[PDB]
Amino acid sequence: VNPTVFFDIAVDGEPLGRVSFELFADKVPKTAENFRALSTGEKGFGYKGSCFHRIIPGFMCQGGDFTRHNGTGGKSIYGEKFEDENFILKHTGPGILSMANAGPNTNGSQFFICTAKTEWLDGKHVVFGKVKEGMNIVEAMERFGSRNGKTSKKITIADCGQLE
Repeated sequence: VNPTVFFDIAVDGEPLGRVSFELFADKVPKTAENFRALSTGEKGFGYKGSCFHRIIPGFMCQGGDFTRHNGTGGKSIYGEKFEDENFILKHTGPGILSMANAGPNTNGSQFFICTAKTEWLDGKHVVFGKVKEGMNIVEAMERFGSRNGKTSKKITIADCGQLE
């Protein structure tokens, strides 16, 4: 019953591949629903065409700022940054999908995909999904990041939506 969504990734406009995610609506419904709705674009805005603006190899790939494209923007589907739903799920290794934020109860649209275990983030960032297929595509993306997070090529969500 948990929804599956996909991102089709491009690198400087060239197709790279598809990453799919299981979203844990059973455990974090409000947080899963935000991401799913942003991924389909059914509210009139969302992830399609946005970039991964911060990528640090061995740590994580961050995206979801579809409004300012640099980590200063993004918005939820709810009309105003939302609460940390719960911290049931932990940052237990590569593939974990988690909400970026600006402190307690400030969730918008930005997220990260872990490429390692990042337990120091437990209790600070709401984990709400996990890569189901295409972790190799995330690994290929990661190689275009750098120590300070700046990417050396433009990493884009060329298309996205819900699978079934």
